[PDB]
This record gives sequence, structure tokens and C-alpha cells, in this order.
Amino acid sequence: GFTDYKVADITLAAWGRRELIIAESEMPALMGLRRKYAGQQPLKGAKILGCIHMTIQTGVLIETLVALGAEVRWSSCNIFSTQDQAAAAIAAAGIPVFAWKGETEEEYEWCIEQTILKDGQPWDANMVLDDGGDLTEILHKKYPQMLERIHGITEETTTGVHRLLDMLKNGTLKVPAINVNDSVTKSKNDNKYGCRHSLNDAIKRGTDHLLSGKQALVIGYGDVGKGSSQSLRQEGMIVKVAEVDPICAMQACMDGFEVVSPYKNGINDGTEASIDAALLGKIDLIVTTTGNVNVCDANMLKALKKRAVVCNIGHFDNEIDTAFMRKNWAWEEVKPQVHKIHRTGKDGFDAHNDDYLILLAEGRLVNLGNATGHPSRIMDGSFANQVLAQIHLFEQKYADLPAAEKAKRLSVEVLPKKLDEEVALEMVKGFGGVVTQLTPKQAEYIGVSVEGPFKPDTYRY
Amino acid sequence: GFTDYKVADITLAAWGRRELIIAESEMPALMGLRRKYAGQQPLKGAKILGCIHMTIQTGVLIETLVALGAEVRWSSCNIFSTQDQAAAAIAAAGIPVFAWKGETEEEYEWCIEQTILKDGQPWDANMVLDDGGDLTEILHKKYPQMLERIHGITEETTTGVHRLLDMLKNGTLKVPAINVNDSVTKSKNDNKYGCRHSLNDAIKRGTDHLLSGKQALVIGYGDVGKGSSQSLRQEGMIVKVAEVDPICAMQACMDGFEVVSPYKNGINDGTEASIDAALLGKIDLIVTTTGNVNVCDANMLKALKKRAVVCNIGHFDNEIDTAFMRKNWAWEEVKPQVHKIHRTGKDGFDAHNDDYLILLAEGRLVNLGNATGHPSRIMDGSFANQVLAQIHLFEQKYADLPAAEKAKRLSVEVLPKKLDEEVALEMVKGFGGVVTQLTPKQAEYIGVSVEGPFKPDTYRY
Amino acid sequence: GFTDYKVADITLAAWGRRELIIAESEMPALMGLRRKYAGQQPLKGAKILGCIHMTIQTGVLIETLVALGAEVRWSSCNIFSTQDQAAAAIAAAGIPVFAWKGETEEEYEWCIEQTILKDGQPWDANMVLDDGGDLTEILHKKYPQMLERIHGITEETTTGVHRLLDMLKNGTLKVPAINVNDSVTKSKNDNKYGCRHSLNDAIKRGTDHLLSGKQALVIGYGDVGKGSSQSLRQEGMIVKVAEVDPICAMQACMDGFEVVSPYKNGINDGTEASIDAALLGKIDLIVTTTGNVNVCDANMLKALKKRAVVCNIGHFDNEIDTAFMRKNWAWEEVKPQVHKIHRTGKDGFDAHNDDYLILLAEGRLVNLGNATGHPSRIMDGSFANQVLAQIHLFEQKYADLPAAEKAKRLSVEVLPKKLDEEVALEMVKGFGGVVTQLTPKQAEYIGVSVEGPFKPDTYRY
Ligand SMILES: NC(=O)c1ccc[n+]([C@@H]2O[C@H](COP(=O)([O-])OP(=O)(O)OC[C@H]3O[C@@H](n4cnc5c(N)ncnc54)[C@H](O)[C@@H]3O)[C@@H](O)[C@H]2O)c1
Ligand SMILES: NC(=O)c1ccc[n+]([C@@H]2O[C@H](COP(=O)([O-])OP(=O)(O)OC[C@H]3O[C@@H](n4cnc5c(N)ncnc54)[C@H](O)[C@@H]3O)[C@@H](O)[C@H]2O)c1
Ligand SMILES: NC(=O)c1ccc[n+]([C@@H]2O[C@H](COP(=O)([O-])OP(=O)(O)OC[C@H]3O[C@@H](n4cnc5c(N)ncnc54)[C@H](O)[C@@H]3O)[C@@H](O)[C@H]2O)c1
Ligand SMILES: CN(Cc1cnn(C)c1)C(=O)C1CCCCC1
Ligand SMILES: CN(Cc1cnn(C)c1)C(=O)C1CCCCC1
Ligand SMILES: Nc1ncnc2[nH]cnc12
Ligand SMILES: Nc1ncnc2[nH]cnc12
Ligand SMILES: Nc1ncnc2[nH]cnc12
Ligand SMILES: [K+]
Ligand SMILES: [K+]
Ligand SMILES: [K+]
Repeated sequence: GFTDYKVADITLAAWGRRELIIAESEMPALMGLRRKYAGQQPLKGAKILGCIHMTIQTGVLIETLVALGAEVRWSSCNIFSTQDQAAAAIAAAGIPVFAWKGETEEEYEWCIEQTILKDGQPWDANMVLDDGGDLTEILHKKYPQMLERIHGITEETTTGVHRLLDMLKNGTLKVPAINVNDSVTKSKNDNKYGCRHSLNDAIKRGTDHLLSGKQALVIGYGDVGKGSSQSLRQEGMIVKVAEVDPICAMQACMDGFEVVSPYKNGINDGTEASIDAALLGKIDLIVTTTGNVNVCDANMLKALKKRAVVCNIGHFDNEIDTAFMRKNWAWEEVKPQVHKIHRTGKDGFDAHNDDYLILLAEGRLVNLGNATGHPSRIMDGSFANQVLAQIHLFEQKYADLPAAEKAKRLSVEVLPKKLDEEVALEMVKGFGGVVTQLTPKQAEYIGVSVEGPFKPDTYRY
Repeated sequence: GFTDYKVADITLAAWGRRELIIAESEMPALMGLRRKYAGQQPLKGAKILGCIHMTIQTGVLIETLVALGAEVRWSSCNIFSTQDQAAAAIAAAGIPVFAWKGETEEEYEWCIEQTILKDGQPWDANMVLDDGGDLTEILHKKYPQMLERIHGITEETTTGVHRLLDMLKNGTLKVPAINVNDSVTKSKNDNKYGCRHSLNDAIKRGTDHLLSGKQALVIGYGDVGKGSSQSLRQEGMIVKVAEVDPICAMQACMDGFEVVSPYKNGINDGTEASIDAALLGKIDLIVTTTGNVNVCDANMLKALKKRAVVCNIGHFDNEIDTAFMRKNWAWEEVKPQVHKIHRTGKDGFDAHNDDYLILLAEGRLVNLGNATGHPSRIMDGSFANQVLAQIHLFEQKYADLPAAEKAKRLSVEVLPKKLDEEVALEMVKGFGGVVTQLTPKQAEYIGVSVEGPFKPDTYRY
Repeated sequence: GFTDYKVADITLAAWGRRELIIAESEMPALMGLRRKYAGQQPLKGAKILGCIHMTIQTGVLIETLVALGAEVRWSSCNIFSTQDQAAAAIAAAGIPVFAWKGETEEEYEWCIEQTILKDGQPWDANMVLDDGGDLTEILHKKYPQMLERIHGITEETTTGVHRLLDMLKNGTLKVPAINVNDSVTKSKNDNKYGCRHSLNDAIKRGTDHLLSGKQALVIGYGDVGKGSSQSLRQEGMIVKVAEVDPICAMQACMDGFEVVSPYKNGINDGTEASIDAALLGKIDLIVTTTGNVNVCDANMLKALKKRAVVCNIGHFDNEIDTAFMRKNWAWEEVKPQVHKIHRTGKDGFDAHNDDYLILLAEGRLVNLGNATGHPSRIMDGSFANQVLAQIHLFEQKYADLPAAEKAKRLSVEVLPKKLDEEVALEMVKGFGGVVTQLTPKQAEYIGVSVEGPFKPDTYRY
């Protein structure tokens, strides 16, 4: 008689369980943590509010936390990223989850509130796992009393970590956090290689367009932009890259990309005349990867080649001025998460009009919106870090300190390199790779221990 | 009141129609044939039996043949390759089509017969379009009288051309045929680049497996094997290649792949002792590409690494010994066209057994079975050749020739290089490419006309 | 007391012998023929005039022909392509060779004549091995009497075959020929992969320029152009391709290249107004691969980006209008085969002028001019074909047949596919590859012999 959930179709649970069993074989770091810590139950007593894409991969994470003793209440951190069969499997296992593919904004907020509230009253939560900072923001803004009992936050992604550091500098952060994003086995695995796998995957599922021989513009060349550019280049696209960071621009050049700006001489003054109309007129596909605001703006959208695809793989949809397109242009749904946007007018469209753009996932995270996000074996690294971070913060029991002691432990930290390496070793073994062991004299020669850590904390990999 | 069809769901037509309109903008050579020939109606009076994958791309082909004056009756050439919304769009257009995704073998044969028979009698067909030779075989073997009225066959694929050539060698081919496969804008575009696009696409949709860093074995290195190996290598797989043709094997070496055999010394004597158990026990993914029989045999299946993915992108499912797997091992459906094959035995399976293989599309063509096959811009090339082939054979009027002229005309031929080049030029313009025109002195220097053809018929590209 | 040679420096012979011994281990097809046929001496009595780049690789070719019983007299087919240590090692072995790096045009002609003449009068030659057709032309124009005793010509390269075909068509070809170029183990090995290896090699040796991130324009996308484009793209260049053949252009598009023309809309009208000055002013490197005339013309050279590198990897230097650059612009030698060409005028130059181009090998074959051409393991394929072609034509004894039989054998033909496959098998084995053997049933299924040939003669690979 379990009813504390809300999913699209509970009967998809058996299908979801089949895929969870497969995914478990693809996630050895996470399943190794489950085996190593199951008997010790290091999360016994933890009550975790979780807000992250309700995919099959997140399901393995959820059941790993539960296997270690935790109770959880879960929601997705995006309206399009849930895999309904994963949510169904988690609900059928008796775990409160509120998540389905294609939520409205109102339903998105309701789902988070259903994790926060149990039977109309605040749940006695004491841990937070977030991806992007929406749950974190709601707790600080609307439920500050609940944070008095919460031992910490473990934050998944770059945008969320940015919001956390903003609150820390403004003195508004109420509990300590661990930056899961900046582990090497997260940032340089998930953010880069994950988008390499899943960006062309989403574009093919949404459009079935040939990419070889076509022109792409990738806005940004951080980790997500690096992986995105590779996702397209390996398919044979001619890829151009835009950046505001000269060091990232240098890497793009050395990686074999032409570096261009959508604006003449890189200067974005807000006018149509600043747009490089000749450049945008040749682009078949534009992808935003920045985590910034309005990096594919209304003047760029007006100037893009007819029938160009437009998508975003950064965390929030405001990378693209989709508001401008809702106000001025007529939307034709091809299928879910795929819209033709007719630049001929707002009121109606000719079904055979040739002047349209194709928008994927209404400008929300395209890899999760139009495909299934990152594959299990990549998320294995990110989610082993999440499990380790949850254990660390829960065992430190920040909320039980006196007021004076909380002030001294309020911080945003990363996991130590030794744990990063141990996650990486399990990932390598999952590939069948064999790591060499240093001899004692070789370890002394480079000044490390035989068991690591093998690099100083300044090393960039 | 049109009722002459059978599809999964006629209400998918509007969705199919939206995707057809997108596909037309992706297929400029085919769409260019509509404009150049619409006024002349070169297929007026043609009644075409067509048997080929009922995809969106085949939709554009079908409606091109109809726009040039033809009547058609269509079926798919594979039980899993139909896109149900394409079939719905075609039927809703008043065009007879008998095709749905996931047919049984009996329904497959039934669908082809519904194209052959109209109102219980043979249709007065006079043209054939085939992909694989199944329709051609059924006509020769079961409706030879209909071939008295048929002017020719245009065959799409390598396996179908081989069957035509065997019939010709045996004196058992009743109408002339055009080998559409061996146009360069078909074989060196569809067969190679199409599989490059669509193989990893299908594997991702089926399993969502990370491919980077894993081991693949591609059986075959002809056109499909070349494109398949690239599909996987560009994703970061470590790809090994098997071949019986030493020329193709040389190409794989020079392309940067290790060439291996599943058998010790390359000698396939049919025994378990001949299997290189070490090699097979390291392979995460095996893909057959040969058009041959039993190239992923039972002994290889027994020796594959636990949880390896097995699929076939050749035309017929007998490239993998799936019959052996049906007889001996338990099949667990993950989802449509994805099965776990449990090697623990045939009488049931443990849901948490680790000793299984993952078979895609039940060994049927994986790109069409687990995804959508080749993209529109690639199929543009194949299907422009098909339309040109249909025009040439229909206007030749073989069925109306005297018996002496019939005997001189009974052959299997390819399209002339000029037509191949003309298709290629429209493909290049679709990419925005600009071809240079020879000066008269340059044309004289290399001994070609400024208008081409630019290569001798022996040229291999 | 052997003096019948002329080389740069005989004392380089020991060095040349060391490298020949290494190259022998890299040339298993060639050495396999040596071991297989040395007992039979099938070239006993053959007297071969040979004209092909006097490299280490040609050294192994020459000594294989001698090992099989032939006498030869040798010259290079390019003024810059000889490796002086290879020539010295051949002369030290008592083999007539006339070749050194850096010949004048007069010396080049004199060297070919020294092979034709022994003691001031025509040698009793009876076979010809040629690369590019210069020796073949001199025999037909200046020594036609010698051709009445010559049993055949074995021609290495595409341009040479073109000239042979023109002569056959005109009725001026006096002896049969084997087209060695169009063996798959030659054209699709040497012409493509050889240039992939040696083009970026020669550019680095000549300029030491970083190639990553810069813009290249490759004129042509045949076998040489395909390999040259890959040579640059794999280094990270942004590569654009020009073509007159829409089929080759299609391949360049599908291979991930942007296809452009130096002329607006591809129309070369002889005026500067037709030059796409905006495109050419972005190009850092241009490479001609066509075998055509003036594909990098004067107006192009004027519009190139300052400090661009210009080079040719086709057979003859007229692909670039270097005559224009000699007449109008000041040449500054950087080092042998590397010249700065100052576009500021003809009479001298400022040492610090910024407006110059860099010309490699004075527009002669750049891979052989500025580096060492193709590696031994690739030339293995080409030269194994040469040996088999020499054996076949010599044993046919064309010159001694009745003219009624001569008329039936006066042709330009390629080797049989079976021998093409045997050469490929030995190359694959050189890599450690293992070719799989068809079972009798599999061979039956696809219609071949277990021993091959495995493809019809129309197969393009
Ligand atoms: N979709 C996914 O699966 C996924 C995975 C990881 C992260 N993310 C999200 O993607 C975003 C980027 O993450 P990241 O790790 O790459 O961050 P990052 O800081 O490494 O990279 C962002 C880059 O954008 C550049 N940039 C900023 N403004 C720009 C502008 N106007 N024009 C061009 N370039 C500009 C920055 O210089 C920077 O290099 C974040 O929102 C993150 O949360 C998404
Ligand atoms: N799925 C698709 O979209 C698609 C597209 C085109 C063709 N096809 C089909 O794919 C198959 C192959 O087509 P193709 O054009 O590449 O033919 P191909 O002749 O060009 O190449 C097939 C290759 O398989 C090799 N081979 C044969 N038996 C072998 C064995 N026992 N082990 C290893 N290698 C072996 C042959 O040497 C040959 O090089 C045919 O059935 C064709 O109809 C499928
Ligand atoms: N340097 C080497 O090691 C090496 C090796 C092999 C061959 N070659 C020589 O290289 C040349 C090319 O050989 P190939 O086998 O590639 O011949 P090919 O016929 O395969 O390719 C030449 C290509 O140039 C294209 N072309 C012709 N005129 C053009 C123009 N004005 N603009 C653009 N493209 C144009 C043609 O369409 C053709 O595709 C020949 O001279 C050959 O003898 C050199
Ligand atoms: C047949 N024609 C006219 C033509 C072009 N060249 N020549 C000598 C005649 C076309 O344009 C087709 C070519 C293939 C598909 C699109 C349009
Ligand atoms: C090993 N092979 C090839 C073959 C035949 N069948 N299979 C499955 C493989 C043979 O033909 C031998 C068999 C015994 C002695 C003579 C020749
Ligand atoms: N598959 C996935 N599950 C959860 N979060 C993700 N972020 C990116 N891919 C993801
Ligand atoms: N999309 C497609 N439609 C028809 N035939 C195909 N063969 C391969 N892909 C195809
Ligand atoms: N190394 C080499 N030797 C002889 N001829 C060649 N042609 C291209 N490379 C060569
Ligand atoms: K996934
Ligand atoms: K498709
Ligand atoms: K060399």
C-alpha cells in the first residue's frame, strides 16, 4: 500500500528494473561502494532530499544511498530529463519520487515541494543532494528552519557550485557543501566525455539529421564545450568555436577548430549590425555550452541559416533567447521536445514554409531532453563521488554543533585526491585496464607514495 | 474511402507528414528530380511493386515516383525497419502500403503479397523496386506470369545484386535489372557513410552503453564494414577488424585497425578449439557486416565476454547463428528489439544472472531495427539513383519488345557515370559546396570534357 | 673496376646499405617475391631500363629485379627525389645508376640518356620500368628502333598511365604496358596512404611550421588528394577541398571537409575579379594533387595570405604557375628546396619583407623533394606489383611474336586481381594481421573460391 510518489506510469517499473540491473553492471565504482559500505551502514539515519535528473543512472545512485542506510525523497532537476521507466522502478521499490518527462514549470516546483513536505509537514530531512541549486535555493528561501537540521549539501554541477559560492560570499549559505563537480572523475569525465557521448546522440534522436559535412557553431569551450565540439567533430561536422576565455580559445585552436565570434570583432553591443550575418548565415547547428545568459541571442537567431538546428546543453534554458522566439515566432511541434520555429510571424504558419529553425528540448538540456543523458559507465564516476560526499558530510554532523562551531566549519570543499584516484581506479578496471604499480625507488624518485596521491593538488590533468 | 493498406496506426500520419516535409529539405537530389521531370511525367503508366524499408526516406522516394506519374504498391523489406509514422503518412496519402514495425515472418510475406495482389487478383504491375531480392524471388518463384508484363527491376543493395547475378548466370532471370547499389553515390555513400552515422546511433538507442574505451570486433571491411568500423572508432572504441579479403584487410591496417581472426591461424574448422578464446573473451561488441552466412557462429557466441553486445548490420539475420541461441539459451526481452540471451541454459533464467549477451534487433539490420537507418541526406543519393533507374527501365519497355530484342536486352547493368556525377553534384550543392569548372585547356590536358565524365569507368574513387 | 654510374658521393654507400637492410625488413611482399623466384631466375636475360625516384625503396626494388636475374640501368624520374645514399649503395653494388638529389633539367635528361646508352650507343634493352612516362617518351621520340626489341613497359603512376593511354589511342604506343598504378595494393595504398604519411612529413622538414589550427586548401580529392587532406586534417589543420569531379567532392563533404573553389561560383575566367580573394587571403597552406595544369595559377598566388606555404604533390611542377613567379617575383633560398618568394617585385628583396610565399621543392613533388617520399612498408605493395608486372611482360616476349599476335596483345592492362590479393596478403602479414579463411560453404554462399579472387573486377573497395 505504497502511495507516496508521483510518476507518469507505474507499470513501466519492470522495464525500469531490467535497465537498472544492466546499468549496475556498467557502474563498478558505485557498485563497489555499495558492496564495501553495505554492512557498515554509514548512512543509517540520513534523510536525503535529492534533486537530480531522474534517469536510470540516478536510480542506481538512489538505491546505493538506500543500501547504505539512507531514507530519501527524490525529484528531478529538469522538466524533460526524467526517464519514466526509471522513476517507475524507484516508486515501485517503495521510494518517494516525484518526477516525469515533460513536467510544466508549476509541476516542477510541486515535485520539489513534495520531497520537502511529508503529509503536508516538513520532512525531518538532514542531508541534501542537488544538481543545479534549485532545491538548495528553495530551502534557503522558503524553508530556512529545515536547514537548522541539515548536515550539508552535495552539489553535482558547475552552475550549482557557482550559486553556492555566491551564497558563501554573501554570508547567506546556512550549511556546508561539497563541490562534487570539481573531482577529476566528475568534471573531466562527466562534463567533457559525457557530452561527447550524448550530444550527437540527442541531435540524431530529435532530427535524424546527417551531421557529416555540415557547419556547427559551439558557444563555449569549457569542459562541456570541449566534449560537445568533439561530439560533433567526430561525426565529421565542420566545427567553429566561440569563447570569451582566451585560454579556452587557445585550446580550441590547438585542437583543430576555427575560433569565431557571432559578433563583429567580438563586440556585442546589442544591435543587429554587430552580428556577423555572413558567418551565422552558414551555420547548420548551434549549441550553447556556457552556463551564462543569452549567449545565443535574438539577433543571432534572426541571422541563422534557414532550417538550422538550435540547442543548449548548459544547465539552464536562458542560454538561448527562447523568450524572444515565444513572443515573435510561431511554434510547430514536430514531436515531443522538437519544435520548428517559423520566423515568418507569430500568428500561424505555412506548413511548407522554408524559413524556420529547429529547436530541441525547448532549449533545455538537450542531451537529457532528447536522449538519455550521459551513459551509466560515465555517471559511475560522478555518482561514486556523490556517495562519498554524502557519507563525509553526514558523518561530520555539522547541524549538531553549537552556534560557535558551525561558523568555523561553514565552507564549500572538494573531496581529497586520494578518493578521486580510488574512484578512477575502479573505472579503469571496468574497462579492463591494468594500472602499473611504482617500485619503491620509482616512488622516491618522483616524491610520491606507492599508493598515491600521485599528483599535487595544483595538477590540472 | 481509401482502405487498400495496412499499417500500425493511421493516426500517426500527421506526424509522419511533418517529418516528410523536413526530409524533403534534406534530399535535394531527389527533390531536384521532382522539378526537372514533373512536367514530362516520365513514369506515367508505370505500376511499381516496391519492397524496401518503409522509412521517412522511402516516403520521399515513394512520393517522388508518384509525382513523376507512377502508381505504386509498397511493402517493407525487413520486419523491424518500418517507421510507423512514415507508413501512416503514405497510406493517408491514398497510396497502398502494407508495413509496420515489428512484423512476424508470416506477416512479412503477407505484406509483400498484398502489394502483388489487388482485389484478390494479380495487380497489372509493370515495374519492380527491390531491396534484398525478396520481392524479386517471390515473383519469379510464385508469380512468373506477372513477369511477362514487367519491364525491369531496380535493386538497391549488394545482397540483392548478388541474387540477381546468380539468377542471370542460371538463365533464371526473366526481366532486365539495374544494379542501383554500385553507383558511387550509392555504394560509397549509403553503404559506408550511412552505416558510420547509424550504427553507433542504433547501439546507443538500444543499450545507452558508453562505447569509448571498450573493445569492438567488426566482422568484414567492405563498404558497410568500413563505415561500421569508423562509426565505432570515432566514438573512441578500440576496434579490431576481421576479413577474408586480404585487400580489404590491408585497407583496415592502413586505416589504423588491428586485423584479427576469431579463429587460430584464421582457420575456421568448426571446432571450439579453433576459437581464439582470449580474443573473444575481451570483446565488448561484435558487429557483422559481411552479407555472408554464420560469420558470428555458435562457438564465437559461447566464447564472447560476458555481457557483450551482438548485432548485425548486413542485410539478413543469418550472419549471426541466432538459431543456435533460440535452441539453447533463454531470451529475456529488455525492450522491443533488445534481448538478453542467458547462456546458463534454455529452461528459464535468473533475473540477476551475469552470464548473458545482449542481442539487438534479433540479429536483423541493427541501424534500421534499433534506430532509423541512414539519414535523409545520405538516402538522397541512393533514391535519386532509384528514380533514375526506374525511369530508364520503364521507358525501355522490355515487356513490349520482340523476343529477339528481349534476349539482347536481358542483363544486369549500372547507371552511366554521367548520371552518378549529376546526383553527386546536387548532393555537394546541398552541403553548400562549390565545384570548380575546368578551363578548356585543363580539360584537354587531362583528356576529359568540361562537362565530364571526369574519370574512366575503371576508376575506383 | 666498375665505373658505369654517376652519383653525388660514392662514399655514402655504406650508409645506404645499412638503410637498405632495414628497408628489406619493412618490405615483406617484395622480399617474399625475392625468396620465391630467386631459384627460378624468371628475369634471366631481361635488360630493364628503369626510371623512378632513386630512393632507398627503389633500391630494394632494383636489387629484387637483379636477384631474379635481370640487368638494369637506372635513373631517377625527378630532379629532387633521389636519396644520395641509396644511389651510392646501388652503384657500389656494380649496378648502373645515374641519379643525385638536385639535378638540373639538363642533368636530368643526361641521366636518362646514360641508361639508354652504353658506351655511347643504345644498350640492348628489352624491358622498361617507368614512373611518369619521361623515359617512355624519350624512347618513342628519339630511340624508336630500340622499342622493336622491348617486350613491355611497367608504369608506376597515374600521370604515366594517362600518357600511355593517349599513345595507345593515337596508335603511337609501340609495346604493351602494365598499369601498375591501378592495382588496389598500389593506387589505394601508395597514392592515398603514402601521401598521408609523407605530405605533413615534408612540410615539417621544410618549414617546421605548426599545422594545428591553421587553414589549408587542398586542390584535388583523388587518391593523392584524399591522402593529402588526411595528412593535414590529422595534424589539426582546418582543411578545405577543391574539385572539378562532383563525385570526389561528395566524398570530401562526407569525409568532413568544406568544399570550396578558388574562383567565385567555380568559374575561372582568367581575371583577378573571378578569384575568391576573401577565401584565399585566409589560406596558410595550399597543396596541389591533380596531375592537371595550372590548378594554382598566378591570380591565386597573388591573392594568397602573406607567408602562406605553397607546394605540389602531383607528378609534375606545372600544377603551380611557378614560371609566373620566376618572371615577376624575387626568390630567396632559405635552404635547399625551400624558397621564399617575395611579391614586392623582381629586383631584389628586403630581408625583413613580410609579403612573401614559401615554395617547397620549387613546385616539384614535395614528399620526395623535401622528405623521403612514401615509407618502405607502403612502397612494398607498389614494388611487388612492379616485379610481377616485369615478370609477366618479359615472359610474354611480345617483341618476338608474329605481328598478328602482337596486335592482340598491344594494350595497357592491370595485373589480375588474384595477384593483387597475394600482394595484399603479404602486407597484412607484415603488420601481424590474420586474414580469415572462408569455409567451403561460406565461399559457396558468396560465389567465390576459398582461394579468391574475393571480389568481381568491378569492385571499387
Ligand atoms: N548537459 C549536461 O549533461 C551537463 C554536464 C555538465 C555540466 N553541464 C552544465 O553546462 C554548463 C557548462 O559547464 P562547464 O563545466 O563546461 O563549465 P565551464 O566553466 O568549464 O565552461 C563554460 C565556458 O563558457 C565560456 N563562456 C562564457 N560566456 C560565454 C559567451 N558569452 N560566449 C562564449 N563562451 C562563453 C567560458 O569562458 C567557459 O570556458 C553549466 O551550466 C553546467 O552546469 C551540463
Ligand atoms: N544496414 C544497412 O544500412 C546496409 C546498407 C548497405 C548494405 N547492407 C548490407 O550489408 C552487407 C555487406 O554490404 P557491402 O556493400 O559492405 O558488401 P561488400 O562486398 O562491399 O563487403 C562485405 C565484406 O565482407 C567480407 N567477408 C565475407 N565473408 C567474411 C567472413 N567470413 N569473415 C570476414 N569478412 C568476411 C568480404 O570480404 C567483403 O569485403 C550486404 O548484406 C548488404 O546488402 C546493409
Ligand atoms: N607524390 C607522390 O608520391 C604521388 C603518388 C601517386 C601519384 N602521384 C601523382 O599525383 C597526381 C594525382 O594522382 P591521383 O592518383 O590522385 O589521380 P586522381 O585522378 O585520382 O586525382 C586527381 C584529381 O584531381 C582532380 N582535379 C583535376 N583538375 C582539377 C582542378 N583544376 N581543380 C581541382 N581538382 C582538380 C580530378 O577530378 C581528380 O579527382 C598524378 O600526377 C600522380 O601521378 C604522386
Ligand atoms: C537530369 N538533370 C539535368 C542535367 C544535369 N546535367 N545534365 C547534363 C543534365 C538534373 O539536373 C538532375 C540530376 C540528378 C538529380 C537532380 C537533378
Ligand atoms: C578445414 N577445412 C575447411 C572446412 C570445411 N568445413 N569447415 C567447417 C571448414 C577443410 O576443408 C579440410 C577438412 C578435412 C581435410 C580436407 C580439407
Ligand atoms: N544520465 C544522467 N543521469 C543523471 N544526471 C545526468 N547528468 C548528465 N547525464 C545524466
Ligand atoms: N533510412 C533508410 N530508408 C530506406 N532504406 C534504407 N537503407 C538504410 N537506411 C535506409
Ligand atoms: N619512397 C619512394 N620511392 C620511390 N618512388 C616513390 N614514389 C613515392 N614515394 C616513393
Ligand atoms: K543514459
Ligand atoms: K533516418
Ligand atoms: K621513404
